Amino acid sequence: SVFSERTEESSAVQYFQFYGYLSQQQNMMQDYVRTGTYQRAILQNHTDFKDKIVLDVGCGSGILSFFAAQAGARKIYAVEASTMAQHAEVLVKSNNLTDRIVVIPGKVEEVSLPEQVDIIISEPMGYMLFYERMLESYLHAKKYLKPSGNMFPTIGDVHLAPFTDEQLYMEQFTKANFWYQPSFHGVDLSALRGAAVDEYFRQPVVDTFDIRILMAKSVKYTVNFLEAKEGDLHRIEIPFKFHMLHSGLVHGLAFWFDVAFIGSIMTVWLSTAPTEPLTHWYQVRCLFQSPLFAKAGDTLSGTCLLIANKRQSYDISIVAQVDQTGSKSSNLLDLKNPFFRY
Amino acid sequence: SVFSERTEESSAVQYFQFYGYLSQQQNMMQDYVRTGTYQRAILQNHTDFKDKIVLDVGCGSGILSFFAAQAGARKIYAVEASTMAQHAEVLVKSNNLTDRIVVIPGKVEEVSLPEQVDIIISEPMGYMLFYERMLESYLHAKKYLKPSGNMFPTIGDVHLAPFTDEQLYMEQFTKANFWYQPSFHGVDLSALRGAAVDEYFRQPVVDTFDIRILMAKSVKYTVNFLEAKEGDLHRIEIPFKFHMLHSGLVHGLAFWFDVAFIGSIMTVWLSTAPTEPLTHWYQVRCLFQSPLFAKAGDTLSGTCLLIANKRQSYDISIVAQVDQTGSKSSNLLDLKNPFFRY
Ligand SMILES: Nc1ncnc2c1ncn2[C@@H]1O[C@H](CN(CCCNc2ccccn2)CC[C@H](N)C(=O)O)[C@@H](O)[C@H]1O
Ligand SMILES: Nc1ncnc2c1ncn2[C@@H]1O[C@H](CN(CCCNc2ccccn2)CC[C@H](N)C(=O)O)[C@@H](O)[C@H]1O
Repeated sequence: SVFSERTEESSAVQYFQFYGYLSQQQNMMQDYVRTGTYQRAILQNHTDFKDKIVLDVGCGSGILSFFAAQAGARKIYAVEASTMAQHAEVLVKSNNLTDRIVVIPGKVEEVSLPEQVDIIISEPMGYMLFYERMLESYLHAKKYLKPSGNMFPTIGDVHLAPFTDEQLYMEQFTKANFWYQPSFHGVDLSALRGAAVDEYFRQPVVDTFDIRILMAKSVKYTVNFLEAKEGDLHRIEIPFKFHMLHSGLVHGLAFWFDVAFIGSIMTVWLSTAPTEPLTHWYQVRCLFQSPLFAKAGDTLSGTCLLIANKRQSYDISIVAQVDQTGSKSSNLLDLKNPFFRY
Repeated sequence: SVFSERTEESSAVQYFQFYGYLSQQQNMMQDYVRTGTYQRAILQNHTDFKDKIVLDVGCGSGILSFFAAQAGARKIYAVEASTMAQHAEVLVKSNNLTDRIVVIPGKVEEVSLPEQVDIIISEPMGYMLFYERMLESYLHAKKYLKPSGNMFPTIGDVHLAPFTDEQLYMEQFTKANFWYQPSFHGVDLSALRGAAVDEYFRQPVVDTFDIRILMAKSVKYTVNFLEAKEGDLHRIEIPFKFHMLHSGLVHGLAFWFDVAFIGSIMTVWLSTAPTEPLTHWYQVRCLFQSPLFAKAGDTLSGTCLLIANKRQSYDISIVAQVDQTGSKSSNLLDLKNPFFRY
């Protein structure tokens, strides 16, 4: 299938094994901003669900399907590839909703549905939106969408902005410099120091931060889920040109995302911005191994390029330059191996 | 090979991927008890290495091979299956030891060595000794050992002892009781509460603890690596009969291990006991689903059975009984999915 072809089997088994556990579901369910905002988006847009046919892509425990049922959906196909499908089935029965919610075990790229749907609902967003490549599965599912069907969420905005955080920078640097030791119990480790540095700086940093570290207004990159195709997400090129508001060392770029549920009654936003209450997505920072000095009024331009790999992730290339001085930094990150700093 | 036959490929890819990272090596290297004890065992037993041929099974960064070289080894075959092999090669060159340390990329069950060796060195120990099944690879390597060759470690002692920890016990129910909610955003979750409880009780708990929780002297199970065969580790039956030193509720069994390097000059012990300074192995606790009351002077008997599986791990079965009252408990645990509580 389209899933097995883009996904090395060892990565797929690990991914679905992880989402099979109830403890993991509990952790996600306890994000009240996430769960409450989804419920509000669906219930306040009840006319988008009332007597409709719906597809829930990667339903997990089933909660979004339950919200669709509360909003009056006639039928909800709830697709789930992990063993969480069986637990969702238990909930559908114990909540007396077997007349409305039909769990379909398997990958959305592989199952067969009996009819086309009015609306697709999902939570495909990983860290910095793209982590884990579930957006592709969400877009793949549009093969089941009727003409003029809706998607919830409808659009995603990724935000990026340059930051200064000496302290985060020194922490990661200090760890790599363990390998600058000429006599670790008599052994010279220093030949591996560059490799060690590269490995640490390749890890995106998942945690939150004060907005005062941000040195320019964010640049926004939008994915319209109604219009994008799966293959659009294999290579994502995000140009940027920042007008620097503060002078200092730029240690990297910070990322967050918002999604909008554009319903008939209203648009509901779910934001993971650092100006908003914390979610289990936190925010993500990509460090530069060599920081860039810039003054307020300078332009910091470059490109953030995400290249999908078969480990169900992306290799991230970031090249940035201070236009006024020609100072450049170029950096590679492995979105599969984040540093969970919180 | 013997490795591929006992190990599902998806488990093997995940395992060697994990040991490929320098940060993981750094973590192990920074365990001073571990690294210092290995160095001391090798250097203080220099006559076991001086002008000898050695095999380092799973050499990682190469550190033990460097210690063998410091002790005078004539030649060291350093076998490693992860991409850490390439970093080891870099260190061998930068430490000017290419004439004495030969790095061999691959699994010890699959590579070919040109000659038999005087002594095998390794660090095959996982949590509770047996986690990750590397002891089998270590024993497999005795096909390369000369008659009367030595093994470093030599022997391993697994210790088990009953513990009381009411807060650890209750923590499982507190977490599972998230599911005991009749209207989580309108949804009755309660039907999943037993499944949640079951899931948490299958996870062995990796962390340390105060020795005051221990209710009896440990029972010891010894593997003599000079004498054991690979197949001895496929099914490990550990009977126990504890003479209780304290009255109270027994919530489960705690596990730790020691290994001894029995050299010609001296025996050096590496202990992960909770009476010793903490190592990166911590200790491990397996809960009983139902606690058992016992008085000081009673006997708590039963069996701990470890059954090797193709996920490169063990299913752990524990049955226990207070002889004087006939009160019995069991559990089944999955050593592949430990709870890292530290
Ligand atoms: N192709 C596929 N076919 C069928 N099923 C798929 C496919 N792909 C993934 N699945 C399942 O979709 C579920 C994913 N969840 C993950 C939630 C968002 N992800 C995050 C969030 C934060 C950080 C990182 N990641 C969606 C939310 C759902 N409403 C729920 O309640 O979980 C998991 O159970 C997955 O197994
Ligand atoms: N069949 C095999 N063929 C060839 N190579 C194998 C095989 N199997 C495993 N390897 C390698 O052995 C290395 C593992 N050891 C670390 C083991 C510790 N494990 C723990 C520790 C704590 C908790 C849990 N687990 C490195 C020690 C080395 N002396 C050094 O100091 O770096 C890793 O590089 C593995 O890839």
